[PDB]
Amino acid sequence: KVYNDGYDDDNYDYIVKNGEKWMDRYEIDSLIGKGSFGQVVKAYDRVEQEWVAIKIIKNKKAFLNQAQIEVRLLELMNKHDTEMKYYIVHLKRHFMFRNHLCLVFEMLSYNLYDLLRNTNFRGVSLNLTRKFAQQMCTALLFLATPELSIIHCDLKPENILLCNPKRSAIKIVDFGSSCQLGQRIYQYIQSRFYRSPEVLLGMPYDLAIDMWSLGCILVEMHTGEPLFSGANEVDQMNKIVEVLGIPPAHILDQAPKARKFFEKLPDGTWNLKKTKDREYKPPGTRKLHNILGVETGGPGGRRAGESGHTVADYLKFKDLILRMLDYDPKTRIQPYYALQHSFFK
Ligand SMILES: CCN1CCN(Cc2ccc(Nc3ncc(F)c(-c4cc(F)c5nc(C)n(C(C)C)c5c4)n3)nc2)CC1
Repeated sequence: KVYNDGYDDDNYDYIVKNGEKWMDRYEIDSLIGKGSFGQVVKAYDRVEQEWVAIKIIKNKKAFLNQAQIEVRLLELMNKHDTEMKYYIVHLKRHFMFRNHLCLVFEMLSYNLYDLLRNTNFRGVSLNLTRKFAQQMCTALLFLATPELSIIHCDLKPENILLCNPKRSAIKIVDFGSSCQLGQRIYQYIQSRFYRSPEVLLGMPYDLAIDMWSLGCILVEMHTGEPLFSGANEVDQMNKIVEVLGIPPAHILDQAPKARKFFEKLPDGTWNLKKTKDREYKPPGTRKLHNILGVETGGPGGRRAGESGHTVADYLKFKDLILRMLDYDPKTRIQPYYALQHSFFK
């Protein structure tokens, strides 16, 4: 039995062959990534003499349709970013090849997990975190351009790639999960560790959900470890609550899924639910002040007396993160204002 004249496996994926040449132009090197959508391969573009990443979408209508939306968002961004100055990997071109949609990007070689793994998950410096944070806030600034109003919806270390000159810069990839404000209203979205309270609570959401993800990611960049590593949605919300306390009553009163996590008392206040069975630190007592080590030399005490890691520096970082982790999406800090924060001065 053959699929797509022998080009596909039994799962609608193009059968990648190291060394194959596509259209006398792309010399396929190796598989670099894979997922439900298809595959990403490393290839050498002989015409432009440069390494590229090619995202090969499955020969399957559902994934083709998803990726056609992705292409339209990338092309929209290209129309607003002729200088490629916003830390988003640029779509160079797209084409159909043997019944697969192919998106071609400049080739980057590492993600943020790779960088953290090289620190043995001890985290990078506050100085490097500051540079990456400014770059990510600049990307979010661009996405909130009114005509764009793009919600990435899947910010996580795997979708943040490193630029080849090392410690210079990161760039965002994977807009296959993204939508525009008021175009898709899917409810179980974001990667769980980076999932905002509004999404957990089943409430309406906007571009502020990406700023929540970014706050979580920035803490993880500096500490080496995920801030909120929930094994399921209840564990996820409970780990958020350990750090930030019970969400405001005016939010829980409007939340479809409030009762998945909390119970309203006759007093009108909200508490965590309890179970006949896990055990959590009391609400708000796992202080970000101590996660970051503001007064104790940073994470693990490893930054004691290091330039750019003074108590004053840590207090500005802590303040920015808490502004990104505001429970209220209407008052959570927005990209332009984050970029004006004293942490970046
Ligand atoms: C077990 C981990 N293995 C080995 C380590 N490896 C890290 C890694 C990841 C990516 C690259 N290279 C690269 N360069 C430019 C690009 F634009 C994309 C790109 C574009 C897209 F549109 C994507 N859409 C999705 C879903 N992905 C995912 C693959 C992130 C996209 C990636 N990728 N190099 C290394 C991961 C796999």
